[PDB]
Amino acid sequence: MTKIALLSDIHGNTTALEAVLADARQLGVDEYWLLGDILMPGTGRRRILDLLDQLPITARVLGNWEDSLWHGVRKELDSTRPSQRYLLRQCQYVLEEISLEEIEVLHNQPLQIHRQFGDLTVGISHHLPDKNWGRELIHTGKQEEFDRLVTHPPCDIAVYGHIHQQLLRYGTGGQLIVNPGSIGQPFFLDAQLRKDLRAQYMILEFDDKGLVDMDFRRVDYDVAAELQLAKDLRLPYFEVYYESLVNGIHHTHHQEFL
Amino acid sequence: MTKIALLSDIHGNTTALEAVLADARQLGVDEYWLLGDILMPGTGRRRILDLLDQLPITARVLGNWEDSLWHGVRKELDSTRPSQRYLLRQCQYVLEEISLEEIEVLHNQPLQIHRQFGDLTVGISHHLPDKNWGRELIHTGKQEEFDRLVTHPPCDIAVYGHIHQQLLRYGTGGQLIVNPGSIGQPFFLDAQLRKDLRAQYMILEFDDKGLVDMDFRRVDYDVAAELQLAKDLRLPYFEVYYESLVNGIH
Ligand SMILES: [Fe+3]
Ligand SMILES: [Fe+3]
Ligand SMILES: [Mn+2]
Ligand SMILES: [Mn+2]
Repeated sequence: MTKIALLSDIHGNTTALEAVLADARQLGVDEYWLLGDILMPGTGRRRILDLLDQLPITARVLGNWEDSLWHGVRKELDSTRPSQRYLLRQCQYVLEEISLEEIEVLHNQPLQIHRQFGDLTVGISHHLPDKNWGRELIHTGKQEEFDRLVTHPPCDIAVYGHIHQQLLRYGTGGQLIVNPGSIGQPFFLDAQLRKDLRAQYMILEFDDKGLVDMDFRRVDYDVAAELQLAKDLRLPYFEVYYESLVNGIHHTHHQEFL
Repeated sequence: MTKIALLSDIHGNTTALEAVLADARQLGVDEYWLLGDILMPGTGRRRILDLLDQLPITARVLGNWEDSLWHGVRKELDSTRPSQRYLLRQCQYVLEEISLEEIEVLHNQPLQIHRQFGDLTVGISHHLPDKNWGRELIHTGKQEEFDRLVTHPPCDIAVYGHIHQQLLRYGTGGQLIVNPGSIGQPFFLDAQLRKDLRAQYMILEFDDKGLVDMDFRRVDYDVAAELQLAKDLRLPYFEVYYESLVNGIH
């Protein structure tokens, strides 16, 4: 069998990623799939690329924040929107440690990929197969949008990230649709669930008979340490970051994730 | 931390249920939640009840197949309707081992209950809070209907069974909605997923911080042995049971 960790929406959250990788290592994970949104608005730059480099990452797709980073260091962002001025500052922060060539590598990733496990075809994308941004696939998204994940082209299981919520539901034709949630910026609309902001990821396990396990995991990490790191590093918008990690609130005029 | 196994839609599948329970034991499960649809149209009768009796069952709700059994043994079914003829024959098979008193106990179970883990409230029902049958919460179900699980009364996480598919989705207000799928009659609309008819169930784990794990599991079981059991015990509609366990068509 093959045990796969889905890593999504790290968003530069160094301590959360380190904790998730420690959890996956102890589970004997065989490979990693990277669903995108790797850097920003969190602390990690070189550290995150270094940590990912040590992994057997066998599948990687492009997140909207990779496009944002690329346009951001090319000064191609719309200055008139408050969220884009926030983003510009996060891009400058990243550029301090990450080279333009490395950002080119981040940008040059496919939107959608496919992998085969026996009888099963798995589709993989950050959001929609042809569109890594937007609100189409949120918790209340239209069924016809979900169906885009698993038809034209077809697959039996689709995995996506982007919305920062864990998920297991279906295409109209019964195809599985799963989401690991977010390692670094987990999102909850429910106030009681929002009290627990541990990292989200998931494990897929395939064997000779098919998909044997879908484990939606939560991983504790030292939030105090991540926040102290953000101070020490002069991370822009410390209070926005604090809010995201401690109270789980995100903002249209800051992150504008969706 | 507390580790809870959710058991649903056993539908008399003795061998599947034994394999799931062995899996849960090996995982060190602390308690079991039983979501209903215990007997029929599978092999198991006394053995299923004995298996369940050994379990620390901390939550239990009424499935529609419990009502169907109760109605069946009350001589209310009309065999001129094919679905009722089928059901009546399954009830006859159950009655060979299971007493009316035991059926009473199966039938006397609440439709919806709630359980508390620190800050989190969990709602539990077979299908809808006040309706354990129907198609409201199928995979393409209306959001309005899903929201019924987590509002009036409220909960933060709702668990249900009945549709025989594993699920993790949300109420409009972000409340979790989960489904372990079916132990004895796993259901797939997708023809490729249907090539794997291992038992379905799930584990929830709660700790001091909240909900730490939702593990949607598949458990291998000896289908041949279950079908051989069906032959030896003279189970009605063998060909229908065969198709359900081998090909997954209903
Ligand atoms: Fe993201
Ligand atoms: Fe059922
Ligand atoms: Mn995204
Ligand atoms: Mn049912």
